[PDB]
Amino acid sequence: WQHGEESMAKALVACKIYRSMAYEAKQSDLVDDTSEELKQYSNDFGQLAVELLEQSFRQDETMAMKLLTYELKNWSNSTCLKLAVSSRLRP
Amino acid sequence: IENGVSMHKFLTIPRLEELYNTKQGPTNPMLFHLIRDVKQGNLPPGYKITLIDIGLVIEYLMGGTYRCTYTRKRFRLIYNSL
Amino acid sequence: QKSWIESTLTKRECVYIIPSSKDPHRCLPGCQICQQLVRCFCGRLVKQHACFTASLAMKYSDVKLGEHFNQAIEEWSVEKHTEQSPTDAYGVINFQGGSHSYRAKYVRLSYDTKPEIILQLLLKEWQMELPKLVISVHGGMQKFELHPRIKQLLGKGLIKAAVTTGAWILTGGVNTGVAKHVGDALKEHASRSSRKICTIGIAPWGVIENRNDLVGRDVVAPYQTLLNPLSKLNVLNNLHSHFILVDDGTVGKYGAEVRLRRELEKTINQQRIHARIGQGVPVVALIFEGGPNVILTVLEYLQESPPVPVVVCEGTGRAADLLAYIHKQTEEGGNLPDAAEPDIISTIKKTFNFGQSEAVHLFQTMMECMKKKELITVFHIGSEDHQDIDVAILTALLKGTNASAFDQLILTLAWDRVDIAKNHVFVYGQQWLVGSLEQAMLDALVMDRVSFVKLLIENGVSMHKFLTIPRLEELYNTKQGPTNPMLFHLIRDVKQGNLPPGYKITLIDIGLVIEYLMGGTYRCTYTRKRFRLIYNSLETKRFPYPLNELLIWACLMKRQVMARFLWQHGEESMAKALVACKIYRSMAYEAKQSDLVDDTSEELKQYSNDFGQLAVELLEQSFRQDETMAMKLLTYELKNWSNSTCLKLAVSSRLRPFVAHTCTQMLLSDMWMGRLNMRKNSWYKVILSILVPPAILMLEYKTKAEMSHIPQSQDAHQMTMELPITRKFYAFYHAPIVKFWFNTLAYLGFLMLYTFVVLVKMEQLPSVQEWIVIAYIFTYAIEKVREVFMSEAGKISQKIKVWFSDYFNVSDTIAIISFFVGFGLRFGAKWNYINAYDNHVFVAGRLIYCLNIIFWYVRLLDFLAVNQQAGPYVMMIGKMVANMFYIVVIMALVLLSFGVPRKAILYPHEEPSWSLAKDIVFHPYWMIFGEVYAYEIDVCANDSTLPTICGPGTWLTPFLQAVYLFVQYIIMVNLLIAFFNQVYLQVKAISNIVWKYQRYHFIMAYHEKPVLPPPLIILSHIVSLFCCVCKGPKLFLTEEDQKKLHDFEEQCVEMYFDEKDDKFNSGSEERIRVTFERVEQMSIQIKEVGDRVNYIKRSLQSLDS
Amino acid sequence: GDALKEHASRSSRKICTIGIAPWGVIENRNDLVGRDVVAPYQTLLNPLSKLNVLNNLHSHFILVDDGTVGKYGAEVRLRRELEKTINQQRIH
Ligand SMILES: CCCCCCCC/C=C/CCCCCCCC(=O)O[C@@H](COC(=O)CCCCCCCCCCCCCCC)COP(=O)([O-])OCC[N+](C)(C)C
Ligand SMILES: CCCCCCCC/C=C/CCCCCCCC(=O)O[C@@H](COC(=O)CCCCCCCCCCCCCCC)COP(=O)([O-])OCC[N+](C)(C)C
Ligand SMILES: CCCCCCCC/C=C/CCCCCCCC(=O)O[C@@H](COC(=O)CCCCCCCCCCCCCCC)COP(=O)([O-])OCC[N+](C)(C)C
Ligand SMILES: CCCCCCCC/C=C\CCCCCCCC(=O)O[C@@H](COC(=O)CCCCCCCCCCCCCCC)COP(=O)([O-])OCC[N+](C)(C)C
Ligand SMILES: CCCCCCCC/C=C\CCCCCCCC(=O)O[C@@H](COC(=O)CCCCCCCCCCCCCCC)COP(=O)([O-])OCC[N+](C)(C)C
Ligand SMILES: CCCCCCCC/C=C\CCCCCCCC(=O)O[C@@H](COC(=O)CCCCCCCCCCCCCCC)COP(=O)([O-])OCC[N+](C)(C)C
Ligand SMILES: CCCCCCCC/C=C\CCCCCCCC(=O)O[C@@H](COC(=O)CCCCCCCCCCCCCCC)COP(=O)([O-])OCC[N+](C)(C)C
Ligand SMILES: CCCCCCCC/C=C\CCCCCCCC(=O)O[C@@H](COC(=O)CCCCCCCCCCCCCCC)COP(=O)([O-])OCC[N+](C)(C)C
Ligand SMILES: CCCCCCCC/C=C\CCCCCCCC(=O)O[C@@H](COC(=O)CCCCCCCCCCCCCCC)COP(=O)([O-])OCC[N+](C)(C)C
Ligand SMILES: C[C@@H]1CC[C@@]2(OC1)O[C@H]1C[C@H]3[C@@H]4CC=C5C[C@@H](OCCC(CO)CO)CC[C@]5(C)[C@H]4CC[C@]3(C)[C@H]1[C@@H]2C
Ligand SMILES: C[C@@H]1CC[C@@]2(OC1)O[C@H]1C[C@H]3[C@@H]4CC=C5C[C@@H](OCCC(CO)CO)CC[C@]5(C)[C@H]4CC[C@]3(C)[C@H]1[C@@H]2C
Ligand SMILES: CC(C)CCC[C@@H](C)[C@H]1CC[C@H]2[C@@H]3CC=C4C[C@@H](O)CC[C@]4(C)[C@H]3CC[C@]12C
Repeated sequence: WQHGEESMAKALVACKIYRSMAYEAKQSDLVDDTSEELKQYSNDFGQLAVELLEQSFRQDETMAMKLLTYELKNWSNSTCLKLAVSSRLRP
Repeated sequence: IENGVSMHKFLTIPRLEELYNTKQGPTNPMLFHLIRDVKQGNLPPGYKITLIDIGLVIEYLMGGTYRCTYTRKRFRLIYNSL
Repeated sequence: QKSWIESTLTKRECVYIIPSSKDPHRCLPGCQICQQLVRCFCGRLVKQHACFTASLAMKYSDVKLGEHFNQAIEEWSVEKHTEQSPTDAYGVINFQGGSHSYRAKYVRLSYDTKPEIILQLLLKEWQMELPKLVISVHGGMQKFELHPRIKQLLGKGLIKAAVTTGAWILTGGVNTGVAKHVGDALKEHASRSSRKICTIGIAPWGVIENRNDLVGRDVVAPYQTLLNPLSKLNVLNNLHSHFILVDDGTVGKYGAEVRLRRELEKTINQQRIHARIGQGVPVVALIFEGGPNVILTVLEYLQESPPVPVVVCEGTGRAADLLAYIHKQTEEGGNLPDAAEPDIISTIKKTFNFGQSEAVHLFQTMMECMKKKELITVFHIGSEDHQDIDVAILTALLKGTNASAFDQLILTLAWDRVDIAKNHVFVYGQQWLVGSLEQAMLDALVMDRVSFVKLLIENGVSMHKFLTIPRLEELYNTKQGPTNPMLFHLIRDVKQGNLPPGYKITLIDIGLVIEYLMGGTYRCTYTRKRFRLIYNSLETKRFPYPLNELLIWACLMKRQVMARFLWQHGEESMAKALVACKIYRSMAYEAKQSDLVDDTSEELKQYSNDFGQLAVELLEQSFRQDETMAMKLLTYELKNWSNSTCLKLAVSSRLRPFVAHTCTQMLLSDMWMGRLNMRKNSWYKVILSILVPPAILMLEYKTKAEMSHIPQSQDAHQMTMELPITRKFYAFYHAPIVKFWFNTLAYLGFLMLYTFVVLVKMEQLPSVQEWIVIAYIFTYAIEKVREVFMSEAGKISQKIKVWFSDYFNVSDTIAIISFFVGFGLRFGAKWNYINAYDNHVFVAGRLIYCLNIIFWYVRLLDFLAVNQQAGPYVMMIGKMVANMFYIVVIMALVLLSFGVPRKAILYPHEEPSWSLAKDIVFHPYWMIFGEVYAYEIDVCANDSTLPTICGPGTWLTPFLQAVYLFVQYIIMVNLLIAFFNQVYLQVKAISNIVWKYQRYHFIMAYHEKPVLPPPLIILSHIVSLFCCVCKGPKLFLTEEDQKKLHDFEEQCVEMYFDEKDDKFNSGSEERIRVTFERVEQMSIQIKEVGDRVNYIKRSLQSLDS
Repeated sequence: GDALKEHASRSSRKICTIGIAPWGVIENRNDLVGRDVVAPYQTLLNPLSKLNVLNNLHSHFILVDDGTVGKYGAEVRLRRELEKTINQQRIH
């Protein structure tokens, strides 16, 4: 994650990928297990996206708002905000 | 990555497709269940994993109306071609 | 094309073919090997050029005839055959590596690119802000290597020196040489960490391997970072942020930058270094391992346009270290030991194979270098001289340019290096002509560098002779340095919101800003009559107390670190801190009010509370020494601060920890009593003495000595000067405690009568009781008019908005207005004589009184709020009622959710009627209070009280009401109670501070009221009117006492400052991280000694070898 | 005087410190002239003034106006006599 670009987006996708697998474990309820491990992995990346927002907002408030709303185009033409609402990532 | 490697010229389709479908090393029992559902809950007993069937996993995990770049028209063709 | 690089700047193309090293060899037929390797004196192949005009030789033969006389072959020159044809390499590199990207920029250009456009590329195009230092690095051009100690120490110093001065390092940009080792040092030291050491490499284009990659328009240049040693040409060092690359028009050739690199430096040391400062940007030059040309260019600095110093370090390699040798053994005039050239020329032949006669020339030129050693600097890294290359670098630019000590400070001031200034510029035995110090201080203050101001104040400067009217007026009106966007808005409003587009700022217009910020009726010393004249007119312009006027400046311009510093200096410390709290607090409001482009209010809010606590902590200190003197400090006129008072100032800022401090409280208690000694008397003896005046002469009064700390009136002062009987009554009826319990008893007797009037019938004319009521209310009103007009503010529209900003003054206005509507109807009615309550004008009058009286019972909560125990409960009730709005809206919704279906089910034949509005609220509201209307719920039951509204659907109403009460009586009432329970706990946590703060306005009110209460008060108004028509508290201190107070100030002003440092030194975890700081010098030096102990023991056996 | 400065002897404390000098020498003596005043001793370290800069840490300055200026040794006895009538009173 540290490497490349689109850091804030990659962190809010990851939070969504882990959070859904953390649900399908508790849903599928088969031989599989290890969901609260996934729950933690989502909240790990989730805080990373929040701490990048903080940083980016303390520099220029106006540009940070634009970061929450530009189309991504590597991520199904979605938005970092829209992704964070999917994960119910409240902070 | 510090000593001359670049991920740009090193991520080819057979390679990263390999890197998905290896039980060598820390392995997930969940992904093989995820590929089950999206593949109609029907596995060939061997069943090499493509990049394609993964794209349908993400579209199920990301939810809503997400469209992975692994299920697109261009990619789906050049994959078969290559 | 919007690509100024592409437009104005240009590249170079070999547009002609001159076979170089054309030696026909293998593969018998000529053309094949005459087409295999035929380089040019440009450096490329004819087949590698092709260049749209060089392709015309690939097909035929080299762009020339055949043999083509060798008298003419040699004649290349980039002047002759090279066409410019814009650049194609203005991208941005993405050097891949560690857990980051080391992004950098570049450009191609020619060796004769103008020195001004290269600047217009660095600053204008690349946004790079002009430096205050340049480090021209000229060392080894091959892969030289060093050892660990020098690897770290030299690294830090070179880095740190660039950190402080925001410098621009200059290298070749190639990781075979200095650039590798320059760049490395940045890597480990974390110079990037919320920071940038701007770093640039002037290289040539043709060499840098994968140059063809970087080709192309603006792109994320995928420079591949391959360390493949096959590519000797070079790997661009991936730490340098910028790469100017001299596309001279050659490839494989070297030395395209040697002049340009210098010329750029020449036109870097030719611009100003922050306009307040007038100097050229100084330029050092350093030397690492280095070759014979690296020593050669030292002779190109020492004897060059404005002399450029040299910082050859010790211990690096062949060049940098050898120049220390010739430095060391040779005198200040370069006087060699005569056997030097007879044994150094071995060193040259030892280090280099440069030769012997060659080597003789080297040392000879190397002394031609060393003819002036006042200007070079051997950083003796061994023996730790300057202890980082930095201190030698910066010092090197302050010695050897025949510069003056003012010209030496002024540079240190520009750099943020006091340590350089105090240790070198402020050296024993220095000149400092007349106003050099003074000119530096006008520079240090406007630039907001306290640490130089602090130093200068210690090193001969005095603010007393340095604050002149043009000067401090200058110091206001400078956008150089940290600038306030708020003050220019403040000057707008006070200047009618009209700006001349230029509009130089005066001292005068500022005075109107302070009078707007301090508020009320403050009068700055800049708007006075004398000052306003001498200003226009203009020796005497030296400001009797300058440190007062600069503290205003630093605060009006949000220069806290300057404000907080200047506050320490001078006198009137406690006052200056309570003004500052007021200035910032008002700007912190006008930001949130003006709400324009401006911002940064919570920063001001914090600045106010910073100074506020300072005034509180001085009060503490001053009170723990002598309680009585501290009280006098809260009440002496200031006379530099609009004849105000430190207490009065702190009330303006609503600075509660100061007013709720036990010093003020003990003083507020002493003003409450007056000349009554209530520690001996009691409040029941005061009440008795009001109702029985002769007991007044039985009470224990006070002298002048135990009343000297108390601010008194002119009279209360004077009546004590000249204890007889008439003076014993004057002491009693003029105390605030008496005026309270004398208005309180009249107010209680007012309500007893006014209660009697509403409960007893009214005949046509008022009774004696009702007249006494009307008299109270009438005069009570006049009393309220006066305390508006005789308020503290000056603008009537602000005397008004403050008074109506209290709950009980709004209620009294309604209670007074509503009473005389009632009196006018009660009295102006035509009596009926058959029955009083048939005339509806008389009834409306009586019914207004009976509701009017509720205002007057509730005004008693204001009397009770005076008590320390009751007042917190009056605060609660208001906060409960004010903030329960939204729970009660839900409750009213739940109510109609039930009341409307019930009325609709039970009463289905209803025409529209006003009763429908009553019957949907009435019974559902009384349910809230536990009335379930038990015999009305089921209306078809035998025990029903409503057997007639039985009908279809009525069986639904029990189910409805069961749900309603569960929701209403249990959920919603206890949700409201839960809210109220938290209000309770919140108020009790703050109740005592707020009570203590409100004693001030309370006690000062009853210091200004008349001595007669509202029925009899009219005589006090009359006498206090015809006095003025015909014709407040001050601490009167004699000069003998007024003097000692100032002595008590300074002593306690002093003892405070000393204390804070002393406790702060000790600390708790500070001490633990002061230990950890000490854990290094031990570990270093336990490695110092521990390095030698192995050097010791090897000796001992070698001495016995 | 220096040693008092760094050591923070002032810190909630006073080391009482006195300098018996002569009046005539101390440069800017003419400044200190005048009745009870905040003597604006300017602290100029200008080395032109050899005569002396009063060290700014000593709290008290008895200055022997013997009736000379540029002369030296006005205190040599007085300084001692003060000490003689300091070692002549009781010690609590
Ligand atoms: C910043 C300040 C802060 C402090 C606040 C202070 C401000 C307080 C402000 C107070 C304002 C009070 C306004 C009163 C208006 C009365 C209206 C009314 O109903 O009139 C009635 C009588 O009108 C008359 O003129 C006859 C009654 C005699 C005059 C008594 C009212 C004036 C007293 C004023 C004393 C002012 C007190 C203040 C003194 C300083 C009209 O009705 P009617 O004629 O009865 O009807 C006739 C019908 N019929 C013929 C069928 C019978
Ligand atoms: C700030 C706090 C709350 C918000 C403020 C706003 C509150 C909203 C206020 C709403 C008021 C209701 C409308 C009143 C108008 C209708 C009355 C009328 O004209 O007729 C009735 C008389 O009425 C009376 O005699 C007075 C009855 C008033 C009851 C108010 C108290 C109940 C609680 C209310 C508090 C709930 C608060 C909810 C909080 C949980 C009778 O009908 P009629 O046609 O006259 O019949 C004549 C024949 N007869 C003589 C046989 C009868
Ligand atoms: C716990 C204790 C209760 C026992 C439990 C078992 C339920 C027992 C219930 C059984 C339902 C059968 C009883 C009604 C039959 C008609 C009788 C009658 O006179 O009705 C009267 C009203 O009432 C009605 O007309 C209907 C009342 C239905 C209320 C039951 C709701 C479900 C209760 C919970 C379900 C339980 C399980 C779920 C619990 C989680 C008719 O009218 P009136 O009011 O006389 O007056 C109107 C005018 N008149 C006089 C002209 C007519
Ligand atoms: C403004 C409030 C302040 C506090 C209270 C102040 C007043 C407290 C003092 C007393 C309260 C009671 C007042 C007297 C009532 C007399 C009753 C009457 O009508 O006639 C009577 C006598 O009446 C007289 O003798 C006339 C008195 C002249 C006015 C006196 C004003 C003094 C107070 C000026 C203000 C300054 C003093 C205070 C300064 C702090 C005969 O009685 P009755 O009629 O058989 O009985 C009444 C019953 N009834 C209504 C059923 C008929
Ligand atoms: C004869 C009998 C017949 C006549 C009967 C008349 C009926 C009686 C009528 C009214 C009650 C009498 C007193 C007036 C109310 C208090 C005003 C107030 O809150 O002032 C305060 C604020 O002021 C404001 O905030 C200004 C705007 C008002 C706020 C909304 C509530 C009041 C509006 C009306 C709503 C009810 C409708 C009533 C109006 C028609 C100033 O006080 P403070 O100490 O600064 O505290 C404020 C702190 N705070 C700002 C942070 C909160
Ligand atoms: C800010 C100032 C506001 C108010 C200013 C002043 C307003 C002036 C107001 C009134 C003056 C009008 C005088 C009378 C007019 C003609 C009618 C008449 O004479 O008789 C009629 C009176 O009818 C009524 O309704 C009388 C009551 C009206 C006042 C209501 C309260 C207003 C104040 C609210 C409080 C405000 C508090 C605000 C505090 C901030 C009927 O009576 P009758 O003749 O006996 O009946 C004949 C019929 N019969 C044969 C069937 C019996
Ligand atoms: C005719 C009946 C009237 C009497 C009512 C009897 C009932 C009980 C009544 C009241 C108890 C309170 C009285 C004694 C308080 C003394 C001490 C005190 O609190 O001091 C305070 C002042 O004093 C006040 O603030 C008291 C307020 C007096 C007005 C009372 C109106 C409400 C009661 C009316 C009735 C409504 C309820 C219905 C009942 C009819 C604080 O001020 P201070 O300057 O700090 O004080 C001295 C200095 N020291 C304290 C720091 C040392
Ligand atoms: C005849 C009938 C019986 C009479 C009843 C007895 C008389 C009534 C009793 C108590 C009256 C209130 C006491 C005030 C105490 C002082 C408060 C104060 O200074 O400021 C407060 C505001 O103040 C308000 O909000 C005032 C309250 C609004 C009007 C009261 C209506 C009462 C009924 C409504 C209920 C009925 C609803 C439902 C009905 C259906 C402060 O509030 P804050 O902003 O959070 O704090 C800021 C602090 N500050 C003070 C420094 C600014
Ligand atoms: C039978 C019980 C079934 C089992 C019970 C359980 C099933 C519950 C369902 C229903 C309960 C039974 C209703 C029958 C009423 C019989 C009485 C009757 O006819 O009354 C009247 C008509 O009454 C109606 O027409 C009622 C119509 C239904 C209203 C909608 C209910 C929705 C409940 C929402 C559900 C949410 C539940 C809570 C959610 C958590 C007429 O007869 P009367 O009263 O004599 O009036 C006088 C007649 N006269 C004009 C001739 C003079
Ligand atoms: C708030 C203020 C407190 C003080 C005060 O004002 C209000 O309170 C008032 C109440 C008045 C009394 C009420 C009623 C009567 C009864 C009547 O006689 C009845 C018949 C008899 C036959 O045998 C049996 O009782 C005589 C007069 C008297 C006593 C009043 C006197 C004045 C008084 C004390 C007033 C006093 C000035
Ligand atoms: C969001 C909230 C939803 C509920 C609610 O608030 C808002 O919606 C309001 C609408 C109101 C009604 C409007 C019109 C009339 C007509 C009038 O008829 C004349 C009388 C006649 C005498 O005979 C003339 O001669 C009688 C009153 C009535 C029915 C109102 C009652 C209260 C109601 C229901 C209010 C209720 C509290
Ligand atoms: C709507 C009209 C016609 C009917 C009567 C309205 C009622 C609600 C009015 C009449 C008298 C009013 C009271 C008059 C006096 C005060 C004192 C004040 O400090 C708070 C409000 C309070 C307590 C009022 C509350 C509302 C009140 C009780």
